[PDB]
Amino acid sequence: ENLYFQGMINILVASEDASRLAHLARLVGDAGRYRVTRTVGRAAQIVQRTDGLDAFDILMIDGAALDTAELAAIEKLSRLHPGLTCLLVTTDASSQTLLDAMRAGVRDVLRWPLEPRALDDALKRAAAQCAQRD
Amino acid sequence: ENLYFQGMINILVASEDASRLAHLARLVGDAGRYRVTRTVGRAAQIVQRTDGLDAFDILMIDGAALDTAELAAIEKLSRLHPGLTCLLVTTDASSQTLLDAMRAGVRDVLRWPLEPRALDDALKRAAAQCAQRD
Ligand SMILES: [Cl-]
Ligand SMILES: [Cl-]
Ligand SMILES: [Cl-]
Ligand SMILES: [Cl-]
Repeated sequence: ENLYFQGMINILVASEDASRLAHLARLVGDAGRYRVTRTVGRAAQIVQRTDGLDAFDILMIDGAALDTAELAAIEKLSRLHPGLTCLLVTTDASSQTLLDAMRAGVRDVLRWPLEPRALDDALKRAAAQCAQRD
Repeated sequence: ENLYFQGMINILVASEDASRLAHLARLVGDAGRYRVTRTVGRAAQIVQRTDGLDAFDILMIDGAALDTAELAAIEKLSRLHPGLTCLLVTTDASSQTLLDAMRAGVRDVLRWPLEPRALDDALKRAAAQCAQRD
């Protein structure tokens, strides 16, 4: 019941798997007019592109193999990019991973297989968290 | 192994119970030189003080009775105050409450009874998320 100008929202979709990446990006593209960018990189490689990251409002990470090194990288990532909202897509809603995500700066956790209604709700919440980028 | 100037950090501690409030504030005061402010108000009353809230870096909420109205209030609170880090202190680490907190903008969930090491870790993480206040 709260609309945001979707075309104004830059989403970075990150996954190691070509098929999952294409599917995640296709699902975001179906949810609204959000400007979607794809990457095959891991959170530890993404952090190294400080200027490039500044252009995004949302970072949707596929959490296939959550390691302590990647949680630390996501922590470094949300720390240096407070304007960036990190969403984690996983196949595990166990308390430990949910709490580890939160402590790494994640704002939402989405269940895989991803659901249109769930995604649209997630994106509506993340649109509300968007700040002006210069 | 990453230090922040604790005296520079303004913490608002919120609880309905006089005894819990005093105990939470005493525990924060023992964790470091953080400037601590106490309130008996609920998240729905706190949101109404926009200018006052701007002065805080951290909001530690006692989550004794988490209602949908208060999660919405915390959502409104983190939405209008992106510089404010909300920590929730509860006696329930169930996935549903953990995920509901995250979707309401909470950055960390602490277990009651509160533990010094846990708190010091939580506060160190929240210090890293502090942004310049004007
Ligand atoms: Cl790429
Ligand atoms: Cl760069
Ligand atoms: Cl008071
Ligand atoms: Cl005010």
